[PDB]
Amino acid sequence: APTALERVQKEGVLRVITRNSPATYFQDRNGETGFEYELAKRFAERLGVELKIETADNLDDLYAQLSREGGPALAAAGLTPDASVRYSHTYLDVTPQIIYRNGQQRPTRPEDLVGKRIMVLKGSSHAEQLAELKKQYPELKYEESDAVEVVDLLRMVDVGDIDLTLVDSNELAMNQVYFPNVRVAFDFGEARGLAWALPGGDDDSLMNEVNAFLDQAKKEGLLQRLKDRYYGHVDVLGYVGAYTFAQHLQQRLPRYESHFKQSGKQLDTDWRLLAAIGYQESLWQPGATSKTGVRGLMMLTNRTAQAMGVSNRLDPKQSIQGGSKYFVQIRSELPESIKEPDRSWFALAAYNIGGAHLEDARKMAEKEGLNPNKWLDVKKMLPRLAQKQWYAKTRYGYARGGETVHFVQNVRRYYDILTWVTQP
Ligand SMILES: CC(C)[C@H](N)C(=O)O
Repeated sequence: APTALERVQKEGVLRVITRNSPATYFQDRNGETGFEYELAKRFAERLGVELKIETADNLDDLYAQLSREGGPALAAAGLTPDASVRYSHTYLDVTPQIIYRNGQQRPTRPEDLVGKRIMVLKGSSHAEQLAELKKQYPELKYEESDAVEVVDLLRMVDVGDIDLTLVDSNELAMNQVYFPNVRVAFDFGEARGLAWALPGGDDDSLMNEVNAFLDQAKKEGLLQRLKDRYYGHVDVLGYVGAYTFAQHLQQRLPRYESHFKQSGKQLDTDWRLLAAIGYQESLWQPGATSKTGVRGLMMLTNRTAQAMGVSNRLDPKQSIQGGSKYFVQIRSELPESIKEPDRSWFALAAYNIGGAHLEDARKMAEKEGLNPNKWLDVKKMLPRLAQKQWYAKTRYGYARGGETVHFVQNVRRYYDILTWVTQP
């Protein structure tokens, strides 16, 4: 008579069903990832079992697998919370948002959905929301598809195939950086928690382990660290900066993508990181120049150019080649036991602020009894290079070490964003 929990533990596998969606589960360079994947993999680790993911064709399929004997133990799928289905405690507050196309008539309230072409996923809480609206306004028309994901409905608004969709704010935020013409019209409802779904029944053995995991996850910052990483683009970049990234990805990157990729091949370095640097430096503009005679797409000094054999810094190919050689060389000089990924984040700090001021920040880390080989500690020190109190105590004095923390954070975020929609 094994409980749900004992079943898992005896099989030594946790089978989780999810959506095929950026917001939940997909693959990158290093394998499986995504918010729900990472969250569910820490749950399987907690239980001491192997995670096995299944994906459903659509939401009705996903809820049908859960009600099957022998099916998945739980669904982790950005689900908005029937004896056939039980929900965990909620783990993230998301708001349903009506999405429209920039430059078209912004709907401001529910009645404005009438006369608009509107599609949502079949079997979704979105479709239920609309079903309730239609009882009030019979003239409301909307279509449901079970052949599409949410990212695909956002693309339909983006390219103009539909006027409107309804989507959770965390999904909007994640994908706002890819669709330059989608905008939030308004919030169709207030924030509400997402929850994992479990098979119905009277056995609360796994449900209680799920809820203790989510409790822990909130306690330690795990949910918020995952949310900032995948869903945090608008909070960190601003709304305008996130959609502007979409513009520049669609209209600028294609002119340089192959340059970036050749460099990556040449230097055995992920090309999306190199493109991320270019984005943070110039917004992928070959002509950009600064005050201090640093220029071109990657922002190279004349020395760097000379050292790197770059004739013309206004040539993008050239600037990318030398910028990317220079990043990789900086990264190579760092002390050998500093490992990836920190190795790369230190290299990004150095690219921006230069080896000297970095060294001072690492020394300051050590004098504070923090670790100078630990990125997070050195990060804590860098902003101090701009505070008088602390740059007084440094060999090379004042530097814009707050800008440097922003540069590393953004490059990391841009790199993520490019990774999730491009090939290695
Ligand atoms: C899955 C998504 C579309 C939404 N949260 C829902 O539960 O239907």
